[PDB]
Amino acid sequence: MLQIEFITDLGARVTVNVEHESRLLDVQRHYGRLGWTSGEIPSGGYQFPIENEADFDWSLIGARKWKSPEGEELVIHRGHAYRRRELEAVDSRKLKLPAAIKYSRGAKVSDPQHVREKADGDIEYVSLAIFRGGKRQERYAVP
Amino acid sequence: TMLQIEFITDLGARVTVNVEHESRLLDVQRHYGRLGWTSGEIPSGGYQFPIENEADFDWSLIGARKWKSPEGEELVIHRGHAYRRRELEAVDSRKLKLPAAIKYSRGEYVSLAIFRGGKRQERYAVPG
Amino acid sequence: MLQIEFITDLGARVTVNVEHESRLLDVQRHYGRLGWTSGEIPSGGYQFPIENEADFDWSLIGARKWKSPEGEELVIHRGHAYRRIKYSRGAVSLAIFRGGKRQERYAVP
Amino acid sequence: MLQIEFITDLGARVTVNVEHESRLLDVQRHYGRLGWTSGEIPSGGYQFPIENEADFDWSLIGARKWLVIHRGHAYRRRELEIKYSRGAKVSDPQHVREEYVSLAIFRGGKRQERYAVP
Amino acid sequence: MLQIEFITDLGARVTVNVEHESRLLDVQRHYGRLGWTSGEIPSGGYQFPIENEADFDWSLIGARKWKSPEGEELVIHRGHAYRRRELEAPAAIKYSRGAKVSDPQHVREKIEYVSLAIFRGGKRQERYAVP
DNA sequence: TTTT
DNA sequence: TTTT
Repeated sequence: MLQIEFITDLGARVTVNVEHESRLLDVQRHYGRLGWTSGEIPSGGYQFPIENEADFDWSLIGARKWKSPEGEELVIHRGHAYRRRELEAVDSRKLKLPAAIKYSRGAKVSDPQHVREKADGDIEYVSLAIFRGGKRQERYAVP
Repeated sequence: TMLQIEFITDLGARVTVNVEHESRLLDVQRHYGRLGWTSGEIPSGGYQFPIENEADFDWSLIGARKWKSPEGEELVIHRGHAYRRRELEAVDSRKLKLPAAIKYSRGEYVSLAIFRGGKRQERYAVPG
Repeated sequence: MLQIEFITDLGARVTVNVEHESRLLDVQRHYGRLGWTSGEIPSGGYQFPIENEADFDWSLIGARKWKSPEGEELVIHRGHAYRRIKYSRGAVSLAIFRGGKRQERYAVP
Repeated sequence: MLQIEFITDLGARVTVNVEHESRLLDVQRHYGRLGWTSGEIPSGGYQFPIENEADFDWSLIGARKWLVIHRGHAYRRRELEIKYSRGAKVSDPQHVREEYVSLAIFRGGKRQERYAVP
Repeated sequence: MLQIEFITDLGARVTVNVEHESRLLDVQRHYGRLGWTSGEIPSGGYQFPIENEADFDWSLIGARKWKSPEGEELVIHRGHAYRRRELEAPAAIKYSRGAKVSDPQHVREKIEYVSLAIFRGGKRQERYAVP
């Protein structure tokens, strides 16, 4: 018997009961499709396997995909638009990382300091999700 | 299969209420919202609603109350504060493409709600 | 049922069950008498009608009133003293009584 | 009929059931002895009556005597003609930094029986 | 009958039921092994006795060890990597990462570091080790 | 449905 | 099949 705390699309603080733990993600999906979110966006965005990027179920984190005119695939999340960006592989010693897909947006004046991120060569940003390495998990994909 | 909604009452108390099903969730928010109870915070920039929901928006949904003076002055009360209604024309400039809007704000400066674009959603309206 | 969250006089975070909504204020008065508070003081202070000041039930916000026989009215809340319609101190007001329409349930019963 | 939210010695956010309002301070002592705390230390430290400094049950606020340890910090007894405090570390916020940081200050009031060791 | 609030591996705010207080650590290890965390890292990082360092149960705090391809011992916690640092004089072992613009000033230690945990002094507690 |  |  689990409980999960949500923030509705109206910003209301709501708690749902979950009969069995195994149903947790399906419940996040169910309320996430309505724009409901649980928790804050993790430091540097949610981190997922690269192989989950192309068919990721954005409703899992209360987000949705929208394709703009002039052909551009955006992610909307709590009233913010996030853009799909490429991150190059990292190469040095001692850190080697494969390339990544980053969904992110400019930091606005109303963004608190703990959600901001800064890398050299560009201005600060706020990241929603980073798809890098790992191994595909079916639970992240649209059913 | 019950839900719970956490409110801040008119006395600022932190109070939690039970809800039978997600169906009657908006009913409960209307109910306590008519009492001036609120749940959660005002998002930076104000709540964002469709322009077509403005005329008959249910202010109790966010614990607000709309008042209209004999002279037709529209004010909204929310957590003891008065917010005024302003109509904003569309903007087309080098950085902006903003459709027309109605905004409720006060001015410490703060915006409570902005009605702009989007599609009308029936659930936001005063029922009946 | 309902629940109400308090900070006790010792800082403890305690949640009290309430069997029926009609008695919420009574529960607030009960723990309010002990110096327990629920939630935070709104920025600018609480806002109450000016017509409620005289016999406002300070226990509702976990406060108590103090009147000196010398003629001084004070309000104690979370160990701070708010001089006296606005009740404020020097760090900030606790509550302001101005305008509005008088509400019966606020008054000391 | 009552619940209390603790931060355990490991930092876990844990909620405990309590029989009646009268059993509250004891539940606080019980978990306090394990170093669990409930809520925050108020600005300037907690406030207690000077006559309670004698037999004060430190377990009430998750503290222990060795000095007095609370959330892994050591506070020392100081006489002022009894405040407990410690020098401010580099990991302490600008708030609470009074630089020093106080846990408890004993001044005035009437000796409450509930505050002392039973 | 205790309850513990977790932040899951997906960021969800979730509350779990625990039968007896005695079984609490076992519940923390269980979900901690999936990356679930409870509460925040205290400033300066968790404090443990140095005799618990060698076989500390990292799952207790939602963490896991990993030896990277550069052969450096990491602890992964909430997506972040913390490096092991042997310090000598009071000697201690720190698990630290580089500070970021999102890290408040009081969390930083001085290049600026932020520590997950610190093993120093104290007396070895068996509950902290891998069962 | 929506889409900074 | 892992992170700055």
